[PDB]
Amino acid sequence: RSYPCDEKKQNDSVIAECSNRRLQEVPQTVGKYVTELDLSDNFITHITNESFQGLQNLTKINLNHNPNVNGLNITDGAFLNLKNLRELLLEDNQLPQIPSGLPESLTELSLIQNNIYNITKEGISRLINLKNLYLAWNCYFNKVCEKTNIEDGVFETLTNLELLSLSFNSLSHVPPKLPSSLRKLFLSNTQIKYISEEDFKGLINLTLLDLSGNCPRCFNAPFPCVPCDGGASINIDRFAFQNLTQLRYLNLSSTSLRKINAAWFKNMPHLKVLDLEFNYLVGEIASGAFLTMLPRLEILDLSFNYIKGSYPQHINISRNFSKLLSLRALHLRGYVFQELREDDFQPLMQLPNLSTINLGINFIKQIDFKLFQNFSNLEIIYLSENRISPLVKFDPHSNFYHFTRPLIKPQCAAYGKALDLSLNSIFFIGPNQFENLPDIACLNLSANSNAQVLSGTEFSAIPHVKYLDLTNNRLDFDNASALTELSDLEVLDLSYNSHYFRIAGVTHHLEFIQNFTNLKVLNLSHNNIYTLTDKYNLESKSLVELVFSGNRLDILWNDDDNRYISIFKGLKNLTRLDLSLNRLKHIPNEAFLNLPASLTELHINDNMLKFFNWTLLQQFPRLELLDLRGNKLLFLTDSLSDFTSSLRTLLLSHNRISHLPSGFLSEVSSLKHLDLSSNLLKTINKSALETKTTTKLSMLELHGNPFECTCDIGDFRRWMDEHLNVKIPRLVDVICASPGDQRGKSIVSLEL
Amino acid sequence: RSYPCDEKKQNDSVIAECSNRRLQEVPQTVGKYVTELDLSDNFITHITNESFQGLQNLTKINLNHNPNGLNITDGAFLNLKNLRELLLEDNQLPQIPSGLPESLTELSLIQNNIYNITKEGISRLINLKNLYLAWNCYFNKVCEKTNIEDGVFETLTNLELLSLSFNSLSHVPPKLPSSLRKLFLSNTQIKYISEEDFKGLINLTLLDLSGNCPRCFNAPFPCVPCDGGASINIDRFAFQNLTQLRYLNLSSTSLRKINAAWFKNMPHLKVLDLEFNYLVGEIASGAFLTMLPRLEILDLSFNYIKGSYPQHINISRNFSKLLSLRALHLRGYVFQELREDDFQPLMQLPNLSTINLGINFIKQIDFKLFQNFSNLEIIYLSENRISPLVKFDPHSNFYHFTRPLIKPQCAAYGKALDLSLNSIFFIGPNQFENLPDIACLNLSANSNAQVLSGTEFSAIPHVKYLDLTNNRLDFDNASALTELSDLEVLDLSYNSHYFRIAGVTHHLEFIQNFTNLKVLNLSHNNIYTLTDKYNLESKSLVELVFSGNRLDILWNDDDNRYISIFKGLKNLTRLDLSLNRLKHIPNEAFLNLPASLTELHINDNMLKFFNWTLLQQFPRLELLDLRGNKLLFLTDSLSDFTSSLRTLLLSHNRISHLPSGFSSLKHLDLSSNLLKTINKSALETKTTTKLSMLELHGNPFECTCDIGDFRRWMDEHLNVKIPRLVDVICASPGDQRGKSIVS
Ligand SMILES: *[C@@H]1O[C@H](CO)[C@@H](O[C@@H]2O[C@H](CO)[C@@H](O[C@@H]3O[C@H](CO)[C@@H](O)[C@H](O)[C@@H]3O)[C@H](O)[C@H]2NC(C)=O)[C@H](O)[C@H]1NC(C)=O
Ligand SMILES: *[C@@H]1O[C@H](CO)[C@@H](O[C@@H]2O[C@H](CO)[C@@H](O[C@@H]3O[C@H](CO)[C@@H](O)[C@H](O)[C@@H]3O)[C@H](O)[C@H]2NC(C)=O)[C@H](O)[C@H]1NC(C)=O
Ligand SMILES: *[C@@H]1O[C@H](CO)[C@@H](O[C@@H]2O[C@H](CO)[C@@H](O[C@@H]3O[C@H](CO)[C@@H](O)[C@H](O)[C@@H]3O)[C@H](O)[C@H]2NC(C)=O)[C@H](O)[C@H]1NC(C)=O
Ligand SMILES: *[C@@H]1O[C@H](CO)[C@@H](O[C@@H]2O[C@H](CO)[C@@H](O[C@@H]3O[C@H](CO)[C@@H](O)[C@H](O)[C@@H]3O)[C@H](O)[C@H]2NC(C)=O)[C@H](O)[C@H]1NC(C)=O
Ligand SMILES: *[C@@H]1O[C@H](CO)[C@@H](O[C@@H]2O[C@H](CO)[C@@H](O[C@@H]3O[C@H](CO)[C@@H](O)[C@H](O)[C@@H]3O)[C@H](O)[C@H]2NC(C)=O)[C@H](O)[C@H]1NC(C)=O
Ligand SMILES: *[C@@H]1O[C@H](CO)[C@@H](O[C@@H]2O[C@H](CO)[C@@H](O)[C@H](O)[C@H]2NC(C)=O)[C@H](O)[C@H]1NC(C)=O
Ligand SMILES: *[C@@H]1O[C@H](CO)[C@@H](O)[C@H](O)[C@H]1NC(C)=O
Ligand SMILES: *[C@@H]1O[C@H](CO)[C@@H](O)[C@H](O)[C@H]1NC(C)=O
Ligand SMILES: *[C@@H]1O[C@H](CO)[C@@H](O)[C@H](O)[C@H]1NC(C)=O
Ligand SMILES: *[C@@H]1O[C@H](CO)[C@@H](O)[C@H](O)[C@H]1NC(C)=O
Ligand SMILES: *[C@@H]1O[C@H](CO)[C@@H](O)[C@H](O)[C@H]1NC(C)=O
Ligand SMILES: *[C@@H]1O[C@H](CO)[C@@H](O)[C@H](O)[C@H]1NC(C)=O
Ligand SMILES: *[C@@H]1O[C@H](CO)[C@@H](O)[C@H](O)[C@H]1NC(C)=O
Ligand SMILES: *[C@@H]1O[C@H](CO)[C@@H](O)[C@H](O)[C@H]1NC(C)=O
Ligand SMILES: *[C@@H]1O[C@H](CO)[C@@H](O)[C@H](O)[C@H]1NC(C)=O
Ligand SMILES: *[C@@H]1O[C@H](CO)[C@@H](O)[C@H](O)[C@H]1NC(C)=O
Repeated sequence: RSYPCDEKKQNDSVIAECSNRRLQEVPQTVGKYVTELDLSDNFITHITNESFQGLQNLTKINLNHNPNVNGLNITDGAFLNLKNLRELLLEDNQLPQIPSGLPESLTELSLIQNNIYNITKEGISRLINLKNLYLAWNCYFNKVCEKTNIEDGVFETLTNLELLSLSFNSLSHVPPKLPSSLRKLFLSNTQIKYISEEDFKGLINLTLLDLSGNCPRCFNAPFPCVPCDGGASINIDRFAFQNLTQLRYLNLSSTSLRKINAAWFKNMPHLKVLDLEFNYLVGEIASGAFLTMLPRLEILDLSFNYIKGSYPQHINISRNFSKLLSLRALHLRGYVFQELREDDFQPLMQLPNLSTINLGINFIKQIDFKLFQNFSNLEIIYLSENRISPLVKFDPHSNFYHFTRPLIKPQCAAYGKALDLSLNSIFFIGPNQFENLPDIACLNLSANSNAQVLSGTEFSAIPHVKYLDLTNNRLDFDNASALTELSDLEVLDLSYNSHYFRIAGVTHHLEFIQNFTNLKVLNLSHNNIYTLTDKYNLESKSLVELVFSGNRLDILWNDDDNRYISIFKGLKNLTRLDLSLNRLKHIPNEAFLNLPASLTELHINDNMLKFFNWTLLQQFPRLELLDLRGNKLLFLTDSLSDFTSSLRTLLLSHNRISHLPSGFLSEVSSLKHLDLSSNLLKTINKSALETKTTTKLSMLELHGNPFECTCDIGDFRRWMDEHLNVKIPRLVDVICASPGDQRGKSIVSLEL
Repeated sequence: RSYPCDEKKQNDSVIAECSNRRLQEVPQTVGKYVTELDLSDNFITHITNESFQGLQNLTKINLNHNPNGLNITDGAFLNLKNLRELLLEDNQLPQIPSGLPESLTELSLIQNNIYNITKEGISRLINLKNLYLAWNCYFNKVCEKTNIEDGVFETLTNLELLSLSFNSLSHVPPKLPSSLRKLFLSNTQIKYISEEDFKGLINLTLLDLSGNCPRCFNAPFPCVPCDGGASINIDRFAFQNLTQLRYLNLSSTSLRKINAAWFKNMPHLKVLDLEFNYLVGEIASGAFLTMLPRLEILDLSFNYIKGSYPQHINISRNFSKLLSLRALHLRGYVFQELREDDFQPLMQLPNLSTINLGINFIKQIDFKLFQNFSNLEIIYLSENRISPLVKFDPHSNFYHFTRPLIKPQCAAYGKALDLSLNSIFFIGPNQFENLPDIACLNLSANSNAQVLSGTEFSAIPHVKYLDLTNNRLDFDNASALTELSDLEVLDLSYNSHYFRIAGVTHHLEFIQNFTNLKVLNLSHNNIYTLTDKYNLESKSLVELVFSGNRLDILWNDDDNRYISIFKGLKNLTRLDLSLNRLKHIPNEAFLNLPASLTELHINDNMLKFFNWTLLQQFPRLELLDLRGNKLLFLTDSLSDFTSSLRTLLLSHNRISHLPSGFSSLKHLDLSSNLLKTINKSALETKTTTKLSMLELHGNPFECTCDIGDFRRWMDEHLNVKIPRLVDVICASPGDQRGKSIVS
């Protein structure tokens, strides 16, 4: 049992996870076999060459964010005897300079978010193995440093350097004498307003250039933003990129461009990704000479180029878009326009690989949906945040300018062609809503204030939908025919539906569910279901997972006539059931016994349970996960293993357990993970301490208990050393609440 | 000292407030002389022959919600000869308490289990004017029909108001007293009205038949449509002898057709509710509209046809016959476009002052049509789809939109236009072209990201009250909104800035440009940076709401740049600094708050420190609200720092000691603190009038002999009112928790 770090296996190389643990110095109890050491988010103030003594197998050290919330003091040569050290992360440590005597074995060095104003030869010129060097966020909106001092030729001796990041520094000009090994050069937010033919001298290998945020268009930035005088644009000589023949990635986001010189791309015919977000390029999107110079571009982002105060009728797309033969993804959010016509998108219909069209946040009122049938490989049509109506006729390493998360959930898009119409004005489903759509497999209509009474005919023009997201609407699905035109439906998400037509004796009528042969996942969370009117147990032979949290099972199960005792019983294939957040005080024995026999995972967290009948687990021989967190439980059984042989994970955090019964830390030999964190335990008793057969417990959580650190914590501490297979994570947070002189200390730190 | 009830008076006349007080039985220590006693929301289990004894003068008793049923003995109330008004709501009564005093003018038994309405319970109560029996046999498993025994009401003779709403009745009871003015029959499952149900009720001014055959749209109670698509069935001559009717409620009766004959003999009809029916067809023809020349209020909301989104609203020409109409409610018709053509019939109407078109999903409107009206004051267009123009309580009125459509504070300034919750995501150059002279304008919650530059409002340049709430506006430009010279109220609450520029945002200079701006609300704007070179000068600003911003950041500024940010607001009388995460205010910063202040709120910060001596700088301060902070320190010499302070609110802090000698003060709130005791030294006679209210409930008082010194001071100063005496509660010692401190 290592302490204070959690040691873990990773192929060959053993990692010490030692972060966010309130340490004040480098621990001297780090395993000598450890190869990586994450000491980030602590209170370390001093590093010497003693700090890492006899840790010769160290390959990576992360010291980020120390001291967390005057700088980290690193003595000259502190790291110098670590011969195998490759990666050194020293981010956000308030360093006033580059540490001297860094080891030449380094291939990766991060010094972001410090106060380094001076990049010197003395600091880094001997790091001749360096491949990646991160120096971002150092001389940044800082009254003391007007401009980063880059010693002339400092990087020229770094002949293996492949990645250099200087973003978020007051640079003013590109540093000369960069090594020609450079592949990736990040100069975002550096206050460079002019780029000449000589800035990229000898950089014949460059594959990425990032010049975003120089002369920004300030639109909701998470960092300080300041436009160039006159909101002017970055000035890039015609010939600045003429030698950059390997460039694959070019980021020109937020440079206030109004004009794109076609000649910039002349010698760059393999460019793959071009970011032009947050500029003023509507004119260029219409004439676009540069579009003819990009035969291999795959991703083009032109988002948020709208003209202020403008709402043109139509988007104006140059016919030159038809020259983007390799295009796969087009991002055009925030152009801002009233209607998309068949004709306006003609240039794109020729593109054989175009699979993503992103038109979110354009306030589009009307689209001729049939235009989408005329593409070869359209797979994602993203139209969230527009104004379609019913048709009745921060992390400092972020990519900040690009929409980087999947546009549509991958669980939904994996089914096939995907259409996202969330956050529009589709307040009911018009009879023509889906007319002339391609064969949609994945559909999002979330958050449209949609009050449709579903009747079995609304989705019939797109009958192959497999994943249907209808969350945050006002739908009525009381009709047994609701959604039954969707016979291949697999996943239905009705989370947060509030019913606007409640009829006493009808709502909620859930009969439609029985219709689907292939329905696997159903989310009825936060539907405030407190009444049910189905004659018999609804039966499904397919349903795998039912989410029923945020409803009123407390009312359904307090029914005087016990009508709802059996409501889940006909879910014959169900393995996962979520009954969280249903205000449950006690579940009636007969209601619990009628849960689906097939259950493998049952969540009853965040209720108000004060009683749990453990003996009812005998009825569930497949039960592997039982989640009782966030309740009000006081007692546990002293014979869990008489009630289950399958249970693997038992989660009991945030309850009021003060006592562990004799014979609880077993016998349940199937139990691998037991979570007792955040309860009222003052001690861990002898007898709950037994050892039979093999306590194959491999995770025991205990942090957050008011422990008593007298010699009554001695048993448990001895146990902890007998059973080393049992991991106790976060040992550092298993804290004494008493007596006063032990308070705040780890239960580990007290002597025999 | 009055206990356990708080006993205020109104005439000479005395009222006993004894509600929500955890009482087990009726107290005996009630001021023997009280006229009105309120005992609602308690645990009172029994009312007896003996429960109210010394009270010859009691005119009114309230026993609602006891407990949370109430056992009442025969003749229990007879000893009290003056009783006019008796309230027994939600008491779980199985029967009308027999032998009730004939002195009764008002009786309410709503929300009980009274399935049988007996001549024995009520027939001899011959002086009653108002009787409430609603919510008795309502979706009840044990009662299938309310039984109203024949002629039970016939004798009641002075009865003016009868309510039987929310009861399974199925038929109107026969034999009703002809002195009735108001008859409530909402939600009674009466599917049919005959010629005979109402004949000879010639003094009727109000009839309520709503919720019979409902259209079930978001009801806050159970709702069961008639089977079929079936409307209520009202006989052609049902209202023939109802000549006095002013108020008719037919909401939610699934009407598809209005029989004009129903109105043939109702020359006085004033208010007609037709919400939640199926009246689109009738709205387009409406013969019945010709029969209504005195109607003031017509509600036709939520009559939409399922699944249809017609291009235009189809209003009958017959609407021109509504000569007296003051308000038209047409929510939830659902239509795409409003042209001038479609509202012709209304432009006839000389007194139409309110047009309510909320929730119609309207895409566009010819706004100029609103000029062709004589007396239009309120154009309510909230929850539509207008775009940027370029190139519960059982006494509720459940069906009608009852609150003012627009804040009265806004509407008071003149013609009011409400375009909140539309899609005006920026302000188009044509947004307000051809509008009338708007004085009150609501643009709340439009995701509006307009950069205000001083020209956006030039077509309605006399706006006095502007609601710009819950949007994303940029007002950094010094010209922002300066085309609105007459602006008096600006509400910018919850504005989230989307174009932050370091060194510019927030720039509040535009504020100086107005000579009659009075009220400015910048709450929850997340202001943590300010770029005005000098103190901003307003001579007109009287109230500034600055809550939910970051004064903590502004005031911990290393260069002390924001020390004087409010100083130049020289007329400020009210300042709200709540929810600014304040742990301390620099002495310099506090000294620079306007000397004009009469009212200062710094509640719900995290103040661990307050410099009392600085109140010297505020000779006009009347109210200081320090609630919800973390203060422990009270000065012994408040008198030395202020002779203006009237109200001092200190609840929800951490104070445990009152200093000895602790003039102007009338109201001191020390409730929810950590006071274990007030000591001998903290107390000093004599009365004069001094302070007239002290709050102390929610303190963990030590109930030993120490508290006796206080228990005597209390008796020695009777003009010092202490409320919620029942909640001034012992924590020490073990048996004393948690008795009151009257013991
Ligand atoms: C301007 O555009 C460039 C090119 O798209 C952006 O470069 C990308 O930057 C991100 C984040 O710094 C890099 O992401 C990282 O990928 C590595 C895997 O190599 C992963 O371990 C990290 O967790 C992270 O996801 C990304 O690799 C880089 N793209 C390439 C091809 O190097 C840049 O972020 C944009 N600039 C700004 C300021 O947004
Ligand atoms: C259908 O459309 C809705 C609405 O556009 C999608 O909801 C959005 O989904 C993602 C969840 O993956 C949410 O993004 C998350 O944002 C937080 C930061 O606020 C961040 O912590 C997460 O990493 C993630 O980026 C997004 O907030 C949410 N939008 C709303 C309004 O809730 C939904 O996922 C779409 N459905 C399908 C099947 O794709
Ligand atoms: C309604 O319930 C469904 C089903 O429980 C929720 O969708 C499921 O959400 C979880 C994310 O909590 C998904 O599991 C996650 O998947 C990712 C990616 O493969 C993995 O990295 C995570 O660690 C985790 O396993 C699960 O895939 C997804 N199921 C499906 C079919 O999409 C859904 O989000 C709920 N909706 C709302 C609005 O809450
Ligand atoms: C301008 O438009 C906005 C949006 O319609 C108005 O906000 C609305 O104002 C009223 C307060 O007067 C809120 O109604 C209240 O609802 C609560 C909770 O249900 C209820 O307890 C109160 O009795 C009251 O009826 C309403 O919630 C609020 N709407 C939203 C979305 O916040 C605003 O008042 C209008 N401004 C002017 C100057 O008229
Ligand atoms: C932004 O702040 C303004 C000014 O404080 C808020 O309006 C003010 O709000 C209070 C209601 O909390 C109004 O007081 C009420 O006056 C009526 C008079 O009929 C009185 O009966 C009530 O007891 C109460 O005192 C006050 O009139 C009103 N001020 C103005 C100029 O209208 C406004 O509500 C804030 N906006 C938001 C979204 O919080
Ligand atoms: C039907 O409409 C009438 C108004 O015509 C409502 O009667 C009012 O009810 C409220 C609340 O109970 C009282 O404060 C008013 O004084 C009543 N008006 C009159 C003129 O007496 C009645 O509430 C409506 N019915 C329902 C169920 O909403
Ligand atoms: C389209 O994609 C296919 C599959 O990756 C690729 O083989 C082909 O070259 C692409 N067409 C282009 C780039 O025009
Ligand atoms: C379909 O796309 C092709 C390009 O391959 C184009 O020639 C044609 O005009 C398009 N047809 C329609 C109806 O838009
Ligand atoms: C269910 O929907 C279908 C089609 O709208 C209709 O025929 C049927 O009457 C509906 N059933 C109910 C109970 O409303
Ligand atoms: C499912 O729904 C369709 C359409 O309502 C119907 O034809 C079919 O018989 C239903 N099947 C089952 C098993 O409910
Ligand atoms: C039942 O559940 C399993 C997943 O546990 C799934 O493979 C299977 O398809 C489901 N059975 C049916 C009949 O849908
Ligand atoms: C729990 O369930 C068992 C087994 O069915 C039953 O015998 C026992 O009485 C239950 N205990 C309680 C307290 O309900
Ligand atoms: C309109 O109202 C005014 C004042 O309230 C009154 O003089 C006039 O008679 C009303 N007109 C009607 C009821 O037709
Ligand atoms: C204005 O209203 C009058 C009725 O007062 C009507 O006759 C006329 O046609 C309306 N004019 C316009 C332009 O709508
Ligand atoms: C303020 O707005 C005016 C009018 O639109 C414009 O001339 C000026 O550029 C703006 N000033 C600033 C500092 O943004
Ligand atoms: C209170 O403020 C006055 C004026 O700034 C100052 O003299 C006094 O020292 C202050 N007291 C404390 C405790 O800060």
